[PDB]
Amino acid sequence: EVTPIQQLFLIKELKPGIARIGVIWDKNAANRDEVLPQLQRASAATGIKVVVAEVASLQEVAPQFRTLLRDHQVEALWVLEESGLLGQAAARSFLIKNATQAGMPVFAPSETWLKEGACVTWRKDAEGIRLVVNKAVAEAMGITIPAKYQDRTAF
Repeated sequence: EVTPIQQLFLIKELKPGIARIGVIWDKNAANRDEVLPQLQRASAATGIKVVVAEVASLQEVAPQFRTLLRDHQVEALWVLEESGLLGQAAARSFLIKNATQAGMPVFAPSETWLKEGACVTWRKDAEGIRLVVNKAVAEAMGITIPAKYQDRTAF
């Protein structure tokens, strides 16, 4: 239940100084009109440049991901939902493997991504936002969890 702007603010905290982030967006996902304007707005708000590469089928995943790196020099991969294409194991594992090889952490929509090598996900409860972290990947990627969340954070 964590909004895009809240997510990108957490990313800013986990990765201070981050300038550019890449998003792989499933063109056929619901709430595309809700979400993509929100991305433009989260970007404005955090000062992190958000570059969206949209994908419509599995065969576009590899070349769209490569464009984020080739043309935009993003420092992380941000995935916002997984209702269609991005729920496919092939897409998920391609993205995590290649983000990792390129040295970039993956901020993911569910814990399933963390078990495969993504770095951080999130959920909301009544007390607020909880970070979920893949400790091993975070450590290797130089991601330090700030003390204020350390209590909240599930590993």
